Amino acid sequence: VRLSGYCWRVIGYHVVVWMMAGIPLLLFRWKPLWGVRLRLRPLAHAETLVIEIRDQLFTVQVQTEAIRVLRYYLFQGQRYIWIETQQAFYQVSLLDHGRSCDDVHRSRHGLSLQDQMVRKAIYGPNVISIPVKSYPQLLVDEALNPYYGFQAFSIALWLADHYYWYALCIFLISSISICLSLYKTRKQSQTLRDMVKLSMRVCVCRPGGEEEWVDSSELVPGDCLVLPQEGGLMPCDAALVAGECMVNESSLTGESIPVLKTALPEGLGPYCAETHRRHTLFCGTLILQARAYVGPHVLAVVTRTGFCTAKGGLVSSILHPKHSMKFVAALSVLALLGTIYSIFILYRNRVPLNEIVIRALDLVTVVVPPALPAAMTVCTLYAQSRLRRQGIFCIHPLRINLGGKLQLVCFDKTGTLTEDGLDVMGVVPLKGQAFLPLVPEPRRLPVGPLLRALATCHALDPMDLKMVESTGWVLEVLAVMRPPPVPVSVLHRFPFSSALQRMSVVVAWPGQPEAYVKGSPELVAGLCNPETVPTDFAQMLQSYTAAGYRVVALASKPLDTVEGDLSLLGLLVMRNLLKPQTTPVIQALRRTRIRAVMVTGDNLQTAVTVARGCGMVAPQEHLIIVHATHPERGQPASLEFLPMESSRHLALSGPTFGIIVKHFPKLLPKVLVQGTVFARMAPEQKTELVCELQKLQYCVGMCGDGANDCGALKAADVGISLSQAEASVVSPFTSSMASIECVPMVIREGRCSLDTSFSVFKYMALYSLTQFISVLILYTINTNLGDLQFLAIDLVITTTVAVLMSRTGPALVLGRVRPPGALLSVPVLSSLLLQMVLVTGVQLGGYFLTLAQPWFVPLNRTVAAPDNLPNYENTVVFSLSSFQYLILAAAVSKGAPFRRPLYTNVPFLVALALLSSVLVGLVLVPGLLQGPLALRNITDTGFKLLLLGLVTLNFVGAFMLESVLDQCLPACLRRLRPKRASKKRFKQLERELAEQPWPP
Ligand SMILES: CCCCCCCC(=O)OC[C@H](COP(=O)(O)O[C@@H]1[C@H](O)[C@H](OP(=O)(O)O)[C@H](O)[C@H](OP(=O)(O)O)[C@H]1O)OC(=O)CCCCCCC
Ligand SMILES: CC(C)CCC[C@@H](C)[C@H]1CC[C@H]2[C@@H]3CC=C4C[C@@H](OC(=O)CCC(=O)O)CC[C@]4(C)[C@H]3CC[C@]12C
Ligand SMILES: CC(C)CCC[C@@H](C)[C@H]1CC[C@H]2[C@@H]3CC=C4C[C@@H](OC(=O)CCC(=O)O)CC[C@]4(C)[C@H]3CC[C@]12C
Ligand SMILES: CC(C)CCC[C@@H](C)[C@H]1CC[C@H]2[C@@H]3CC=C4C[C@@H](OC(=O)CCC(=O)O)CC[C@]4(C)[C@H]3CC[C@]12C
Ligand SMILES: CCCCCCCCCCCCO[C@@H]1O[C@H](CO)[C@@H](O[C@H]2O[C@H](CO)[C@@H](O)[C@H](O)[C@H]2O)[C@H](O)[C@H]1O
Ligand SMILES: CC(C)CCC[C@@H](C)[C@H]1CC[C@H]2[C@@H]3CC=C4C[C@@H](O)CC[C@]4(C)[C@H]3CC[C@]12C
Ligand SMILES: CC(C)CCC[C@@H](C)[C@H]1CC[C@H]2[C@@H]3CC=C4C[C@@H](O)CC[C@]4(C)[C@H]3CC[C@]12C
Ligand SMILES: CC(C)CCC[C@@H](C)[C@H]1CC[C@H]2[C@@H]3CC=C4C[C@@H](O)CC[C@]4(C)[C@H]3CC[C@]12C
Ligand SMILES: CC(C)CCC[C@@H](C)[C@H]1CC[C@H]2[C@@H]3CC=C4C[C@@H](O)CC[C@]4(C)[C@H]3CC[C@]12C
Ligand SMILES: *[C@@H]1O[C@H](CO)[C@@H](O)[C@H](O)[C@H]1NC(C)=O
Ligand SMILES: CCCCCCCCCCCCCC
Ligand SMILES: [NH3+]CCC[NH2+]CCCC[NH2+]CCC[NH3+]
Ligand SMILES: CCCCCCCCCCCC
Ligand SMILES: CCCCCCCCCC
Ligand SMILES: CCCCCCCCCC
Ligand SMILES: CCCCCCCCCC
Ligand SMILES: CCCCCCCCCC
Ligand SMILES: CCCCCCCCCC
Ligand SMILES: CCCCCCCCCC
Ligand SMILES: CCCCCCCCCC
Ligand SMILES: CCCCCCCCCC
Ligand SMILES: [Mg+2]
Repeated sequence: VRLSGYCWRVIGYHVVVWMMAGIPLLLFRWKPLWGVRLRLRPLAHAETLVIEIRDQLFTVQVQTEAIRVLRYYLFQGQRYIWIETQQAFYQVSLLDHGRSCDDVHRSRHGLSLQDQMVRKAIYGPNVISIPVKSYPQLLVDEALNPYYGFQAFSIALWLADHYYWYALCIFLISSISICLSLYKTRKQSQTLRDMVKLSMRVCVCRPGGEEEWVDSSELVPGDCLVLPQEGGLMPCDAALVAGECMVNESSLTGESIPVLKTALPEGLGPYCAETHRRHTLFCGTLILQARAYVGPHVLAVVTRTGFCTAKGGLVSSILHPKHSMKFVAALSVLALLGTIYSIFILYRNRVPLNEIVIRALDLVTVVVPPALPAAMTVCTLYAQSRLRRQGIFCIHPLRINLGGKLQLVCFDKTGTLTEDGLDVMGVVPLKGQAFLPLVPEPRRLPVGPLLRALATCHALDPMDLKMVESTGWVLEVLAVMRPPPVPVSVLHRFPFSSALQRMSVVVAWPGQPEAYVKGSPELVAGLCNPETVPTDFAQMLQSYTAAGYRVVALASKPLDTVEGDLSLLGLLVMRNLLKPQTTPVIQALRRTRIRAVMVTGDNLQTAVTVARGCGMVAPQEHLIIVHATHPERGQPASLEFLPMESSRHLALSGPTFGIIVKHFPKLLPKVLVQGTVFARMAPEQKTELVCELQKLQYCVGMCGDGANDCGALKAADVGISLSQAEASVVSPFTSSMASIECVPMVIREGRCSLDTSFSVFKYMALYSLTQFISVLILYTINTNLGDLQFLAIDLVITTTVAVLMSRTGPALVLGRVRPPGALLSVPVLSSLLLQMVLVTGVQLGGYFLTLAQPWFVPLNRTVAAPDNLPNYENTVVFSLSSFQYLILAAAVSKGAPFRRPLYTNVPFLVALALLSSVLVGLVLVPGLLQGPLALRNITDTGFKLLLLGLVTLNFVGAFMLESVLDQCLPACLRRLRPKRASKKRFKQLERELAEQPWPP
C-alpha cells in the first residue's frame, strides 16, 4: 500500500514502444515498472500521474478542478482529494470521520449555496458513473490476448507462403469472434450503466428558506432532504433527523416487509450507521411512507453520496473484482527442437535461404494450432443453444465449462428457495382458555365472528390480500362481502396506525354492530380481556415465532370505545412456503456430493426452519448455532456454540460472520468448511463469503434472484439469476423459469462442455502433433505435403470431426464422479504420448515398407519440395496420415458418464463413414482425385492391401488403447503410492475436522 507521483518524453516512449513491436508484451509481462518509469518521467506534491502498489501496480491520472485549486483522483470508484495541511491525498469518505450526532443535528437546517458548491467540488456528483469505453479502448483492453497475436503472425506467414485459403478462414473466424466479443462486452457495460442510473426531482431546504427542487446529482453530505409524504425511491444514504418512516429494504435484506425507521437519537458520541442502522435511510430502499408527527414535514440529513453509499460500495465491488490448456514449456521446446532440426536438415539439403526461413517458420504453426480456441468454443455454443432451447440464457459460453467442475452452490432464501411472499398456514380459533387445532384452510369453520373477521378486517398490502383470498369472501358503508350464509357490510373503519400496530373495523349484517381488531399477538392479547385470553399465549407464541412463522391476533366485541375491551377470536399464522420444486433438486444435488448452502438476508429462525424443511440439513445431521459477541473493550470477543434438536452443520449469523472474519482468521476455514446457513448477510458480506470460499479452492456458484445478491453473483464462478431484471445484468446465466431446477440442468450441461472440451483439445493436439511428424518425415527427404493436401487436412477433416464430435448431450442423470479438472493430468498426457507412439510407429513402418519394393524409385532431391510431386513417399505418407486423423478423432471422443454414448450422434458416425470411404477410394480407385492432390497412383494391389491393413491396425490399436487406459489406469495409479492426500484446501480441512472435529 505505497505510491509515487510522476510528472517530450511521451514521444520517445511512444516511438520506443511502437518501434519495438513487442515491448508491449514486456511491459505487459512481469516487469511493467520500467515502461511507466520512462513514460511517466519521474513527487507526490507535484505530479501529473500517480502509481500505487497494493501489498498490485495501478496507474491513475491526477484530475483537477477549480473552486481556489483542487486536486483529486478516482480509484476503484472511490475518490481521493489532496490536502495541503498534510500535503497528501486522503480518501473523501474519511474526510469527516467520527462526526458527533449533535453535529449532524446542527445541520437540521440545510446547507448554504456556497457551501453546497464547494462541498460538491470535494465529494463530487451523486451519480454512479460507469466508465463505458469506446471500441478501441475495449479492443486494446479485452482483446490483447497473445494467442490472437500468434494467429496474426501465422496468417501473415501463410500469406507469405501462398497458403491463402486457410489464412482467410482463420482470419474470418478470429475477426468475427473478436467483433462479437467487443459488441457484447460493450452491451453489458451499457446495460449496467442503465441499471445503476438514477434520476429524480428531490426537494432540499436552505437556511434562507424556500425549499428548492434539484436533481439527484446535486446532493452532497450535509444538506437534508424533505422526504415526501407519499414515498418513492431514496436517492442516497441519509440519517433521519425529524419524523418516522416505513421503508422497504428489499434491496439490502431481500425481504419486502415494511421496516420502521425513527429519528436519530440526539446526543454526543459518533454516528456510524452500523449501530444507528435503525435511524438511517439507505440508498435504493423504497420508502413506503414518511409521517412526521412533529413540525411541517419529515427531514433526513445526507451522510454519503455517489460511490460512498452502500449501493455505491456494492456497485464498486461489482465493477472491480481450462486454465491449464495454455501450457507453454513443452510446446515451445518441441517447436524449437523441430525448427533447429529443420534448419540443420535443410542446410544439409541445399535449398535457397528464403525457402529455408519460410519452411522453418511454418513448422511452429504446424505444432501450435492457430484454430485451437475456435475448436474449444464450438461445444460451448452447442451447450448455449441447448440451454436457450430450455429457458436458461447465457452471455459468456466459455463460462459453461465451469458448470462441469462446480462443487458448491449457494442459494438465496426468499424468492429462490421459497415463494416470493407469505401464505396462510391456518387460523387458530379458541373458545375458552385453549386453542383449537390449527385449521389448514380457513374455509371450513362455523359462521361465527372469527370467519367474519377473517373476511372483513383489511385495508382494501399483500398480507390482507392473502387473508381475503384464502377465506374466499368476495368484495363488492364502505363494502359488502359475499360468502361462497349472509352478506356482511362494513359500517365503519379506521386506518392501520403505523405507531401502534392495530387495525380496527366495525361491521354489520342483515341479521348487533360488531367490531374486529387485527394486530400483533402480544399487544392485542394485552388489549383483550384476560378471561378469554388463555394462559399459554407465551408458549404458543414462542412456538410459532421461533419456528420462523408470523402470527396475527384477531379480537372482537359486539357494539377508544372500539379498541378497548376486547376478546381474542384466534390467531392467523403465515409462513414463506418452499417452492414445490426445491426439495427434489436439493436432495439430487446432495446425493452427488454437491454442497448446498443457504445465504440469506432473513432472520436466523426462518433460515434454519427452511433449511431443515427443504433437506439441506437432514433430520439426523447435527446443527449448531455459532454466536460471536462483539468486543466489549474489557474482554476480547469469544465464540459460543449452541446446539439444537438433532455430518455436522453450522449456522452463522451476520454480525457474527464479520466478527469471525475480523477477530478469528485462523478458525474461519473450519467454520466455512462445515457451515450451511448464513443469515443476516449484508450485500457485501455475500461477496466476502463467496471470495473466502473461492480462496479455499472451491468452484462456487450461487442462484440468487434479488437485487441484494448481485455482487455475489458476479464473484461466483457460475452465477444464475431467477429474475429478468436487477440481477440478469451481472449474472452469466439467467433463467426465465424461477425455481432451483435450473441449477442441476446447468451442471449437467457444464459437464458435457468440460468433457467435450477435453476430447476436442486432445484431438487438436494430436491433429497438430501427428501432422508435425509427417511434415518432418517429408522434410527429411526434401519434400512437403502439398497445398491441396495441407488444405484437405486443415479445412475439411479437422472442421468436420471437431464440430461433429461436440453434438453429444448429457446422460440425463448426475453421477457421483466429477470430470477431470485439468488438461495436464496424468491420464491426458499418457493418452497423447501413447497414441503418438502408436501413430509414429505406423507412419514410420509404412515409410520403411514402401522402400522395400521392386517397383519403388526414390525422388531426386535436387529439386525443390513442391516440385518433387507427384511422389511415392508423399502419397504413401499422406494416405496413412489422412486415415490416422479420422482414427484419432473417432477414438478420442467418449460417451458415458458425462455424455450420451458415442453411437447416438449419427451425423458424426456418418461423416466418419463418408470421409473414410473417400479416403479408401483415393488409396484404391485410380486417378479420380489424384490430379488435384499430387499422388503417384500405386499400381501394386498387394501393397495397397498392406496399407489398408496398417491403417486397420492403427484403428484397432487406438480403440483398444483408449479402452484399456480408461479401464485400468486409475487402478495402477492408486495401487502405487496410495497415500494421496489431495492438495485442495477444503479437502485437507475436511480431513483435519474428520479426524479431530475442532468444536467439541
Ligand atoms: C511430468 C509431470 C507429470 C504430471 C504430474 C502431475 C501430478 C500428478 O501426477 O498427479 C498426482 C497423481 C494423481 O493425480 P492427478 O490425477 O494427476 O491429478 C491430481 C490429483 O488427482 C487431484 O485429485 P484427487 O487427489 O484424486 O482428489 C486433482 O485431480 C488435481 O488435478 P485437477 O487440477 O484436475 O483437480 C491433481 O492434484 O498421482 C498418481 O496417481 C501417481 C502418478 C506418479 C507418476 C509421477 C509423474 C511424474
Ligand atoms: C486476427 C487478426 C487478423 C486481428 C484482427 C483484428 C480486427 C478484427 C480489428 C482490427 C481493427 C479493428 C477496428 C478498429 C476500429 C474500428 C472503428 C470503429 O468505428 C469508429 O471509428 C467509431 C468508434 C466509436 O466512436 O466508439 C468500429 C470498429 C472498428 C472497425 C474495429 C473492428 C475490429 C478491427 C477490424
Ligand atoms: C467453414 C468453417 C469455418 C467451419 C464453420 C462451421 C460452422 C458452419 C458451425 C460452427 C458453429 C456451428 C453451430 C453450433 C451450434 C449449433 C446449435 C445446434 O443446436 C442444437 O442442435 C441443440 C438444440 C436442440 O436441438 O435442443 C444447431 C446447429 C448450430 C447452430 C451449429 C451450426 C453450424 C455452425 C455455425
Ligand atoms: C476445396 C475443397 C476441399 C472444398 C471444401 C469445402 C469445405 C469448406 C466444406 C466441406 C465439408 C463441409 C462440412 C460438412 C458438414 C458440416 C456439418 C454441419 O453440421 C451442422 O450444421 C450442425 C449439425 C447439428 O447441430 O446436428 C456444419 C458444417 C460442416 C462442418 C461443413 C462445413 C464446410 C465443409 C468443411
Ligand atoms: C477448427 C474448427 C474451427 C471452428 C470454427 C467455428 C467456431 C467459431 C467460433 C468463434 C468464437 C465465437 O464466440 C465468441 O468468441 C469469443 C472468444 O473466442 C468469446 O469471448 C470470450 O472472451 C471474452 C473476453 O475476452 C468474454 O467477454 C466473452 O464472454 C467470452 O466468451 C465470445 O463470448 C464468444 O461468443
Ligand atoms: C527464429 C525466428 C525466425 C522466429 C521469429 C518469429 C517471431 C516474429 C514470432 C514468434 C512468436 C510471435 C509473438 C507471439 C506473441 C505475441 C504477443 C502479441 O501481444 C504481440 C505479438 C507477439 C509478440 C508475436 C509476434 C511475432 C512473434 C514474435
Ligand atoms: C522465439 C521462440 C520462443 C519461438 C516462438 C515460440 C512461440 C510460438 C511461443 C512463444 C511464447 C508462447 C506463448 C506463451 C503464452 C501463451 C499462453 C496463452 O495466451 C496461449 C498460448 C501462448 C500464447 C503461447 C503459445 C506459443 C508461444 C507463442
Ligand atoms: C466458406 C468460407 C468463406 C467460410 C465462411 C464461413 C462463415 C459463414 C462462418 C465464419 C464464422 C461463423 C460464425 C461464428 C459464430 C457464430 C455464432 C453462433 O451463435 C451462430 C453462428 C455464427 C454466426 C457462425 C456462422 C457461420 C460463420 C459466419
Ligand atoms: C464403415 C467403414 C468404412 C469403417 C468405419 C466404421 C467406424 C467408424 C464405425 C462402425 C461402427 C462404429 C462403432 C459402433 C459402436 C461402438 C460402441 C460405442 O462404445 C462407441 C464405439 C463403437 C465401437 C463405434 C466406433 C465407430 C465405428 C467402429
Ligand atoms: C532430378 O532433377 C532433374 C531436373 O531436371 C530431373 O530431370 C531428374 O529426374 C533428376 N535428376 C537425375 C540426375 O536423375
Ligand atoms: C476429402 C478431401 C478431398 C479434397 C478435394 C480437393 C478438390 C480440389 C478441387 C480442385 C482444385 C485444383 C484443380 C486445378
Ligand atoms: N497446418 C498449417 C500448415 C500449413 N502449411 C502450408 C504450407 C504450404 C506450402 N506451399 C508451398 C507453395 C510454394 N510456392
Ligand atoms: C474457401 C475455401 C477454398 C476453396 C477455393 C480454393 C480451391 C483450391 C484452389 C487451388 C488452386 C491451385
Ligand atoms: C457473414 C458474417 C456475419 C454472420 C452473422 C453474424 C451474427 C448474426 C446474428 C443474428
Ligand atoms: C462484420 C460482421 C459483423 C457481424 C456481427 C455483428 C453483430 C450481430 C448482432 C450480435
Ligand atoms: C451460416 C449462417 C447461419 C448461422 C445461424 C444459424 C442458426 C440456426 C438456429 C437453429
Ligand atoms: C451437408 C448436408 C448435411 C448437413 C447436416 C444435416 C443435419 C444433421 C443433423 C440433424
Ligand atoms: C456430411 C456429414 C453429415 C451427414 C449427415 C447426414 C444426416 C444424418 C441425420 C439422419
Ligand atoms: C475411419 C477409418 C477407416 C478405415 C478403413 C478401413 C478399410 C475398410 C474397407 C476394407
Ligand atoms: C501378400 C498378400 C497380401 C496380404 C495383406 C495383409 C493385409 C490384409 C488386409 C485385409
Ligand atoms: C464397452 C465399450 C466397447 C467399445 C469397443 C471398442 C472396440 C471396437 C471394435 C471395432
Ligand atoms: Mg431474494
